[PDB]
Parts: sequence; C-alpha cells; structure tokens
Amino acid sequence: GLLKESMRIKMYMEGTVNGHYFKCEGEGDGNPFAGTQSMRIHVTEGAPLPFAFDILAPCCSRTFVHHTAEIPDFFKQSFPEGFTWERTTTYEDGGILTAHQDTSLEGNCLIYKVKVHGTNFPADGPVMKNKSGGWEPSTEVVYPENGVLCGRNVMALKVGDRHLICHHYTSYRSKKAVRALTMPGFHFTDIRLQMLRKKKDEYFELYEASVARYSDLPEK
Amino acid sequence: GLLKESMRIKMYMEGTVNGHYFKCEGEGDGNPFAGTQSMRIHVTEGAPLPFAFDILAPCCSRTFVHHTAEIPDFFKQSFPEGFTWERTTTYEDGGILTAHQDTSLEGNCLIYKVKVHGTNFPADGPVMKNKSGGWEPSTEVVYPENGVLCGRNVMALKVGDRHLICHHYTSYRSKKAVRALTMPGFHFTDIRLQMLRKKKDEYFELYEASVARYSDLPEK
Amino acid sequence: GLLKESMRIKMYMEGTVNGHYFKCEGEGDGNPFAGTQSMRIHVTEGAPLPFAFDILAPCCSRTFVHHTAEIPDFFKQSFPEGFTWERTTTYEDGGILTAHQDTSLEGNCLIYKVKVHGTNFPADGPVMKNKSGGWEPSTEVVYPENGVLCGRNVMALKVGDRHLICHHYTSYRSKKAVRALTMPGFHFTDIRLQMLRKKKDEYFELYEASVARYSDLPEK
Amino acid sequence: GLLKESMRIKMYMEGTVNGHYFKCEGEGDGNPFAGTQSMRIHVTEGAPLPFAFDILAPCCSRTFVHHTAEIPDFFKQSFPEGFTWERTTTYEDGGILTAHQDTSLEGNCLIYKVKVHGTNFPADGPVMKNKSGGWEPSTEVVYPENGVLCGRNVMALKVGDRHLICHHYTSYRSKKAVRALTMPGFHFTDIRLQMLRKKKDEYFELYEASVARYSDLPEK
Repeated sequence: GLLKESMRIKMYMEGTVNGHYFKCEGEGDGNPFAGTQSMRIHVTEGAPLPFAFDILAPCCSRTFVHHTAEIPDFFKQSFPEGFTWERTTTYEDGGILTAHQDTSLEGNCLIYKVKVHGTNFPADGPVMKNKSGGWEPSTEVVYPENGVLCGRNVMALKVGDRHLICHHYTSYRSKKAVRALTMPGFHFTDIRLQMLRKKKDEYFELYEASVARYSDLPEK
Repeated sequence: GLLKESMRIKMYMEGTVNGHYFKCEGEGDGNPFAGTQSMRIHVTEGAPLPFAFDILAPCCSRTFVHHTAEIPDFFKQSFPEGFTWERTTTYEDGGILTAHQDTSLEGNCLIYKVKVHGTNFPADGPVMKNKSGGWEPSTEVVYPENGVLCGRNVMALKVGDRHLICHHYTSYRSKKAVRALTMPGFHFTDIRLQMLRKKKDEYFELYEASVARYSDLPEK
Repeated sequence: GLLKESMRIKMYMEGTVNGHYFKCEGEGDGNPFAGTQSMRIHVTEGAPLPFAFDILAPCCSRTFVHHTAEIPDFFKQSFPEGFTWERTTTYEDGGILTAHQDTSLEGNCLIYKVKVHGTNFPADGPVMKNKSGGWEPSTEVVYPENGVLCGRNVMALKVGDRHLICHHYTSYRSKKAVRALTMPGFHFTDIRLQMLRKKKDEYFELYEASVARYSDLPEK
Repeated sequence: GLLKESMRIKMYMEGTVNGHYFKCEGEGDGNPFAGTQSMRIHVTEGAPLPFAFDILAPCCSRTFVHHTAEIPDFFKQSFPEGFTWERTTTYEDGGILTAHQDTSLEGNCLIYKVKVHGTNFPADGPVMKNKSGGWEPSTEVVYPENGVLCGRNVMALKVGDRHLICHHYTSYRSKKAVRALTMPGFHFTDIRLQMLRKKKDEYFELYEASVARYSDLPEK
C-alpha cells in the first residue's frame, strides 16, 4: 500500500507571531486509517517562544482521519502527489494567524512544510501572555467548491475557566488532477487536539484524533 | 411539571430585509425533552416575500433540545420566567441578519416574539434572488460566560449543489436569576432544520430536531 | 420649487450600541443645492452616551449634495416621495454598525427616521472609551445597480495622531418609481463631516458639506 | 538627482491565480514628478492567461505620483534604498489577491519584483471567465502609522454595464531609515489605471496617472 497502517511524519515550521521570528521541527507518527497521530515539536530558533504554542498546534495533518459512512477521502486520494492547505484563523480578541502548508510523501514518511504569519494578538491577551490551556474538541464543516475542499470551524481556546473563540477558514488543494479525484459531499470532521507535554516554551508533545462523518440526527 | 411532553408554540415575527418589511405569525408544537418541533408560519404583511425565507427559519426555539450526558438545560431551567436571545448572522457574500427574540410561557404554550433586521444582501445573490434550497445540518458550539450562554455556529445554505456559508454569533440570556440557575459547561448542539413545505412565499412549514452533547471522540 | 434654497431638517434616531440603548432628536437646516447643512442633536434618552457620538454622526443626509458636471441627482429626484438608505459599517478593530433610515418630506421640512444597531465594539477601543477626535474627509464611490444607488467608502476616525479605519456599504433606495428616475453613472461624492460642538455626551453640533463629481484625472 | 524627468521601469512578476501558475515580465517608462507612466507586459509562462489581467494590473508603481500642496513624498524620499509594499485585495464575489512587491533603483531604471497569490475567484465570475472591461478611476486613502504608510481603496472593475467592487489594503514600507524620512499627513491619491491594448492574453499595455492631494472640500 502507498499508505500503510503506520506512517512517519517530519514537519518543518517557520514564521513570525507579532514580530517574533521562530522555527520548529516536528517528528511524529500515526495511523492514517484509524485517524490517530502524535508529534514531538522542538523549537529550533526563537526559543523560548514569547507566546502560546496553542495557536501553532493546529498547523502541525488531515491525512490522519478515520472516514466513516464511505465518505470519499480527499487527502488519502491525493497521494502519491500530496496536497496543500491554506488557512486564516481570526481570534475574537483581534489576533490573526495565516498559514500555508505543503504535504508531500517520501516512502513511508509524510513531509510537512509550514509557514505561519501572526499579527494583532493583544499584548495583554492570553496568547502573548502565554496563559492558555489548550483547545476544546471541535467539529469542522467540510464541503467541495471548484475542486477545492473547503473547511469552516469554530475552535475554543481554554483560558482558565473561560474561552477565547477563533474561527478557521481553510482551503485544501490537491496536487493530483481534480478529474482524478472523487470529491466528497458536505460532511463534518470531529477533531480533538491535545497537548500531552510542554517544556520551557521550547519542546511540545501533541496528539490528535479525527473522524469524518455525516450528522447523527435523522432526516425527515 | 411546567414543561410537558407535548407543548404548543406561538410566534410573532417582524422586521425588514434589504428594506422590504414583513410580519408573520407562526403556530407550532413539539416535544421539548425529545427536542423535536414543527411550525406553520404565515406571512401576514410584505407577502409575497421577495427574499428566501431560509434566512428567517433559524429565527423561528432552544427549549426543544434533547439533552444527553446530564448536560444542564439553560433554556428549560429558565422557565417560568423564560429567556431572550440575540444573534448576529454574517453571510460570506456580505449579507448580515440581526435578530432579537423574547421567549415567554403562557399556559402550555411557548411564546416567541422576534425582531429582525437583514441588510447588505447582494441583489443578485441566492437570498434576494430567492434561489436557496434549505440548510445543511449544523453543530453549534455553546459555552458559559458570566451568566450568559454563548453560541457559535457555522451554517451552510444550499444553493443548487453549492453552499453559501454564514456564521452565527449568539447570546442566550435567562430572565431567571443567576443564583437560581445551573450553568452548563462547554458542549455542542447538533441541529437539523428542515423546510418541509412552502407556498407563494407566504406560507412555510418547518421541522427541527436538536441534541445537546459532548464530543464523541475518545480522550487520551 | 419643491426643494428650496433653505430647508429645515428634523431627525429622530433610536438605537443600541454594545447593548446601551439610546434615543436622539435632531433639528437642522441646509442648502440642498450648495450641498451644505448643519444639525443640532440632543440625546433624549441614554445620556450621557458611554461611547463616541462620532460613530453615529454619519447616520444623521444625502439630499444636501452639490452636483457637478450634470451628474443626475438620485436623491433630489426622489422627492416628494422621498428615499431610504441603509448602511453596514465595519470597523477594523471589530465594531459593526448597521443603520436604516427613512427620508420623508413635510412641506419645507425633511424628516429623518433612523434606527441604529452597534455590536462588537471593543471595550478598550477609542469608540467605547470615547477617545475619538472626529472624522477625516472622505470620498464615497457611488454607482447604480438596477435602480438602486450603491455607495462604498473608506472613513478614517481620528484617534490622537492615529486613524481608525472603517468601511461603508450603503444602498440608497428611492420611494419613487424606478422608471421615473434618471440614474447616474459611476461617480464620486466628497464628504466632510465636522463636529463643531459637543457637550456632556448629550448635545452635539454637526456641519457637513458634500460634492458629487467625477475623477479630476484626465482620461487617455 | 536620483530620479529624473524620464525613468525606465522593469518588472518581474510571478504567482498563481486559482492555482494557475504564470510568469510575466514588464518594461516601462514614465515621469515620476508628473505622476504618469506606461508599461508593456509579456506573459513568459502560463500563457494564454485563463483570467482577466485586470486583476494583475494594479500590481504592476507609486514612484509615479504628482504631489500637490507640498505633501511629503514617501516614495521618492525612499531612494536610493527604495521601498516595498504588500497588498490584499478582496473582491465582493469572493476573489482575493495578495501581492508582495519590492522597488529598487539601478541607474535610471526602477526594478519591480512582484509575487502574486490569487484564490477563491468564482469559476463563472468575470475574472475567471475573462469578461472584464478594466477599472474605474479611484481615490486611495493614505495615512502614516509608525513610519509605515497605509493605503485603503475601493476599486470597481467594469463588467459589462455593471461594476464588481473590490477593496485594497496596503502597507508601504521604506527601506530608508525612519529618521531620514519626513512622513506625510493624512491625504488621498487619485489613480486612473488604463489598459490601452491587449493581445492573446499574453501581451498588455498599461497607462496610469496618479495625483496625491488633500480633500477639495472647504473646512468650516
């Protein structure tokens, strides 16, 4: 199989958040079909980070999604060629993060190349003050548009007992020919992003489980 | 006792969309604990509506939500006093609908009073051209904030085989005292709103089912 | 002689900004053909206002525009029937203000009826903190769309030596028969709104001049 | 001295629009002080372009602006070092084009280096159908912010007898030291871009005139 029960992951991330340059490398693994993965991220430049790594966590993998109900798989179908994505995340307190990502394959290794740009995050807000406590689980809305898979999502950043809301606008683009793909219909993807460990705003351990599904409610 | 397995609904709505004024009155019924409901809505002014009623359907019932996993019911706990809600809906083609709603109870009948102001909808878009085909189901994110329950949601209006996305920013306020209320934590509400019939842009039949729940994904 | 060289104006404004309810009444005068006017406004309810009146000033008169180069005058043509407008303004630090207006005539008095709704203005921002110093002059883009006149404009709110930008999206609708109007083509409207006097966030004095024109640049 | 009555221009642009890679090269001339210029553009790769070159036309020159009323010239002051700009253009039908440009000076020749990224242009819209008729003239709002010059603009693409609005967001950054620059005050730049000729979607002739000025309206 071109994709196997176990895949390795190599990630390269670079960017600026409110002017602070940084660079990290991730190494990970996962099960494409069970939709589970982990990743160890080491900040190679700009450490310790003067902001919450939480904002960068969702930049670190849509190949690893368990597809139910025979929902065609835009991401797995795109291999060996791979795919890209481009996201805008707007935080309700002013912050904005934009990211462009290339996903490539090399034998058993998936290669992620990310570039990030963050601005307008408040100086006294939870991200720059580094007082965030991870994400709530989420459900992405996913639908096709002109051969591109579109994503919309509300994510809730834990700030103590409260929540800071951010909004995702994503476009997944295949490197494979649009005609060679079977686009899915409108559906959802549940994502649970967890940070298992963090050390000195420099080393982070992530874990994520994802399932693609239709609504569980009956139709009339 | 207050709330029963079979309840009545009466709705009074008025407002403007892109300058066109309309009033309508609805009568409905449902099972608030099974979180299902129907409503027949009659347009008594501004008929025939020159815009798609779809943009008004979500303005027409948060008492009718089946709560799973012991999730406290903000809405049901608010009776007899009832509650209000305030929503801003932004459409990605520039349209914006603001709604203000009051929910009270008279006998075995819930009373909804609704004010609506839609504006900036494109003259040639699916709303003002009246070419939409109902809503996809959705999953609202819902979380407390100092006595007020907050709602966030991505909705997809069907336009042919394509989709027009809009975003809900809701604030649910109880007319009951805070101390007399058990606020819920972070959770999701699945919603499936369907329009089962419409006639002469003056009569509509809605049906909706809602379930409050947590993420179905396992947690590591 | 339906519109004369000197006209009276009565304005009635009601609204809520960030949930603060208010009512205003205005009386003014102007020269419609010279495109000059002034208004004395009094906050009859919700005084003192807990935000900058500057955001409301553009809601308080497109009859008063000096038209050059034989540009057809959509607004003056609409009398005696009159016209309506509505506008969505978006502030770049999060604020959104929707407004809808009716303009009617009563002999020598123009009657303005305004409904305003502001939300998402940041508590720390210069609007809610009341730290703004009036608007810079602006040039609106005016174009016809199917018997409706559309307006786009970038306005700059002075905040010390800085500027906070907001974006206007306006639709002017004649209450006169569409076929009875001579629509203009694409053109510009220069507008200079000044706040001459303010007192205790309760009384305000405005002066505005406006000119309709084409670009002064030569065409090649 | 550094700039002359007549200057040469050379441009190197590349990027993608809805995923179509293109490369093109320009050569031009103009009078920096008179504020006029022209350019010939050749699509060296990705010809014939499957979209309206109209979207790329505003990416091809702020050195060529006639400054009135003794307004400081951010762009002419920036030489020999030169300057950069970065723009986002949003079309009201969903299209978005982001560009980053570098302006340098070698002898009597200004060198432009442009990277374009265009996405979400409707498949049946006038851009991708290549059915536009150039731009209307415009007036950019320009204002200083911490040594950076900020530009805001509403532009209108002619499509048949109607207009498709788009919105420019630009930051111009000088490569010259802040202290070696007298920043201008708040002002406008009138701009009229014209396409005098096009051939086989691989050759285009442009002409542009710009004037920097204050509002023509009196100040009461």
